[PDB]
Amino acid sequence: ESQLDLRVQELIKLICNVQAMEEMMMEMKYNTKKAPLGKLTVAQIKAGYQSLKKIEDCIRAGQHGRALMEACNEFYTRIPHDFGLRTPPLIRTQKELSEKIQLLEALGDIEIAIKLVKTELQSPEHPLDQHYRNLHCALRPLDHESYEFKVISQYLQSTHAPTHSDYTMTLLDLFEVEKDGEKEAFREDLHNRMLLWHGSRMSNWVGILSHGLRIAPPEAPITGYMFGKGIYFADMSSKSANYCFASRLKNTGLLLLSEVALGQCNELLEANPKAEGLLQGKHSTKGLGKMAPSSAHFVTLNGSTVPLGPASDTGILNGYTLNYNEYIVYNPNQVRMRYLLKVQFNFLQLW
Ligand SMILES: NC(=O)c1cc(F)cc2c1C(=O)N(C1CCN(C3CCC(F)(F)CC3)CC1)C2
Repeated sequence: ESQLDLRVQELIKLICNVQAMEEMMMEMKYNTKKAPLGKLTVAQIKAGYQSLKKIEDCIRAGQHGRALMEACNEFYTRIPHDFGLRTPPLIRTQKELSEKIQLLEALGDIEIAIKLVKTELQSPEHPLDQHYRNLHCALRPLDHESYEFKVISQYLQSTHAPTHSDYTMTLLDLFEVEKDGEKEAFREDLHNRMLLWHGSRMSNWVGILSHGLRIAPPEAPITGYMFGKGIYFADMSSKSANYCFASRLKNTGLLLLSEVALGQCNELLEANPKAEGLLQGKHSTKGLGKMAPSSAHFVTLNGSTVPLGPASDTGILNGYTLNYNEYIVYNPNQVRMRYLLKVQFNFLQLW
């Protein structure tokens, strides 16, 4: 029997679910059974990015005819997909491109996550405890009546955007996070330390809790990244929550809060995929949203600023304008994961 707190057992059982990783890949037309992750080569994955680059080139230039169809055939050649019967579809928009780009990263990530959940040959220990141990990340459940849970719930509820009205969120449980090595590596020296959201797909959490949040790999096409290749956070809960991709069938998602050492922000009104180059001494990029929590409402939690809402207009306006801030850092050493929220999404049927 498991020696873990019951709340941790449920958390672990949820994120370590292998089926759920298979099903997420299958949704992106990758069959892990027909094509085991273990057989992908480094060079195969590199060739796949190479073809996604040719696809991106076509798309950015509005070329949807023959050059695009060949680039897509070359992509499907290099990366095995499973379409059931149908004609492999053309990769035509930014959303479909970007799904492919994320797919490629998840192939290596899911492969390592599935190795992580392997229990030892001999061991009497409950598998939950082995899974938990293998993450190398302490997850400490907090009581609902505690001050910290109340503050986090306010931050969750107060910063749910008024324009994300398709669901509410309930906080089911809150875990304080202590990832091995992160405290020692953290840029404790940098000013402007903020506690910020990061939402992600259920199958990504094994990789995040065992590796921390990572920048995208060198070979991925840069021009999909609106502010460069770093780690992205929101100060609005529902904006990160949108990246959980919860659904009615699986209405449970996770949100991560991290202390992020922002230092001096390079504040940018408009997207720039070359944003990291623009730093010249600064430490992060802030993409300037129209709406935002105001510093008058801010509290602190362990010396990070917690930007409580509600959001209000910031007088930023433009071309394109960001709805809400987002923050980017370019080294994991500016991040220290701190709370993980287990969240019930309640979807609404509105018209
Ligand atoms: N995950 C978050 O909580 C989050 C919060 C924010 F405020 C903003 C962002 C995220 C988040 O994950 N972001 C990702 C979403 C996906 N993009 C890229 C889109 C282009 C690509 F090529 F496919 C790579 C992925 C990179 C940024 C933005």
